Amino acid sequence: KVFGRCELAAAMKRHGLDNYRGYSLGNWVCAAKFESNFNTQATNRNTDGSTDYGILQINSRWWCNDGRTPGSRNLCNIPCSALLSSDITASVNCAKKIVSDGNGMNAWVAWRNRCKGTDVQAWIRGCRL
Repeated sequence: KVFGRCELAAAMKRHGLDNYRGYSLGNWVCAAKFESNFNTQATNRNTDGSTDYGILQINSRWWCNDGRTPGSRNLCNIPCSALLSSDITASVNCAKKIVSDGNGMNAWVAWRNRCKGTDVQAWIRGCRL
């Protein structure tokens, strides 16, 4: 499913991402915008044969099992397909582990290149408080 901006902000807020590890909600919404265009079904293959899954494009090389990334790790202990559900719970819980892993949100290349150091609060203006 394709989330609307404010709908996703609300779902993410409800799942505890607002200021998770010091990253305000705008950061997560911006990251989702540029990783997946708010589409829970987004997949993208990487050059190394791993694949990114879901609304935050979580990579099978470390974080989930898709059965076709030899050497993969599955740190979130989930099948990668659970990251494609219209329920973002699995994506959010795995994202919490990722952002705690020491590199913070720099683990998302699109956040680093397109959200970091911008006015991310603009991504939540108009949502209900």
